Amino acid sequence: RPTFYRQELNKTIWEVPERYQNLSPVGSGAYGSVCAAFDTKTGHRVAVKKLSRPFQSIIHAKRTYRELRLLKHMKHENVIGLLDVFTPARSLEEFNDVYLVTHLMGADLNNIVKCQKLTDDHVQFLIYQILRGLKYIHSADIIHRDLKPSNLAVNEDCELKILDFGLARHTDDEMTGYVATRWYRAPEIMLNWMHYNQTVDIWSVGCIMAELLTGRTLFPGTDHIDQLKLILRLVGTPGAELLKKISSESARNYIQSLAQMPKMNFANVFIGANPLAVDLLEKMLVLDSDKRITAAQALAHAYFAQYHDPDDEPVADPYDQSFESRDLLIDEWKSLTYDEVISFVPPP
Ligand SMILES: N#CCC(=O)Nc1ccc(OC(F)(F)F)cc1
Ligand SMILES: [Cl-]
Ligand SMILES: [Cl-]
Ligand SMILES: [Cl-]
Ligand SMILES: [Cl-]
Ligand SMILES: [Cl-]
Ligand SMILES: [Mg+2]
Repeated sequence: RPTFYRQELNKTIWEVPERYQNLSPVGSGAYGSVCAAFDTKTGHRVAVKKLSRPFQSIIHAKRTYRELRLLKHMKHENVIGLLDVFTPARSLEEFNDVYLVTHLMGADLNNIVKCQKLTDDHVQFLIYQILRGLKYIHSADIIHRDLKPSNLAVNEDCELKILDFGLARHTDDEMTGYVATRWYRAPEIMLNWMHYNQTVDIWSVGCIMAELLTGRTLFPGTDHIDQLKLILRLVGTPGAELLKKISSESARNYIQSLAQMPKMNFANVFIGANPLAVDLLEKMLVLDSDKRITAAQALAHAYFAQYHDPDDEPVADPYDQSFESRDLLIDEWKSLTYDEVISFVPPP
C-alpha cells in the first residue's frame, strides 16, 4: 500500500498516493470533481476524478460499479482506458471514496471543427479512428450511447480517443430544447420508441462526419419534434417496409400524421464533398436501423482505402454484463466495487 497525503482544494479534501503531484482543479460535474496532476511513476499528465457520493443509493452504487467495470475492460488505442484506481480506505468497513485516474485530455473535436480548416484527408483519418474504436467496443456487446464531438479527444497529430461512455445518466431536462446533448441521437431512441442497440452509435457517427464536412450541425433542432422534422426531411418518411416493423403504437400514431416526403439527394446537400464520403453518409444515415452499415463493414469502405488495415483493427475480450439484471443491496454493490479496486493491475 502506498503512502497517502491530504490537501483541500476548492473546498474538497483530496487524499491521494504520493506519486500524484501538483494537483490543480479543472472542473466538477454532478458525478465528481476532477484535478489535473503529474504522475511521477509513469511520467504522464493525468486527470484524477474523485467520485461524488458513490454509494448514496442503490442506483448510484450500481452506477459506480458499472463505470469501474467498463473502464477496467477498455484496452484499445482509440478508446479511453484506466491508468489507476485507488481508495485511502484500509478495509471494506471504512470504504467510502473512489478515485479514477486517466490520461489528461486536451482539445476535443468541438475545438477542431469550429477553429480549423479540415481537408478531406483530415476527415478520412478522424472518422477512420472513431470506427476503429467502435468496432472494438461493439465486439464486446457494449453500446456507447452518447457519441458527440465533446466526447472525442484529439491531439496535435490528429490522433483520436473515444471517452465518456453513456452510463444511463442523462435526464429529461438535459435533453430539452436547443441543446447539443440531443442533436446526435438516433430518431428511434429520441422519444424511446425502440430499445437501445449498437446501431444508434452509427447514426451518431454519421451526424459527426457531416459536421466535419460542412462545419455546421446537421440536425440542430429546437426541441424533439423540430429535430424529428429536420431528420425526416433529409432521409424521408418511413416506407411500407419499415412501417410494418415499427411496433410502438405511440410512434405509428404520430408518424402517420405527417405528409410523406422522399429521401433527398445527398450530393445536393453536401456540395463539393468527395463522392465516396457522400456514399458512406447515405449508408449511415438510414432511418431503418436494421439497414445501417456496421462499424466493421464501414472500415472496409473505399473512403478509407488510405488507412484500412484488417490486420490492425482488433476486437475486444468478452465482457460479462450479467450484473445489469441482478438485484442487490447497497452494501453488496459496494463490496463488489471494493473487490474491483483492490484487484486492479496497471497497464505495462
Ligand atoms: N421494433 C422496431 C423497429 C423500429 O421501431 N424502428 C424505428 C422506429 C422509429 C423510427 O423513427 C421514426 F419514427 F421513423 F422517425 C425509426 C425506426
Ligand atoms: Cl505513491
Ligand atoms: Cl487511454
Ligand atoms: Cl475511503
Ligand atoms: Cl458536443
Ligand atoms: Cl468480463
Ligand atoms: Mg463528456
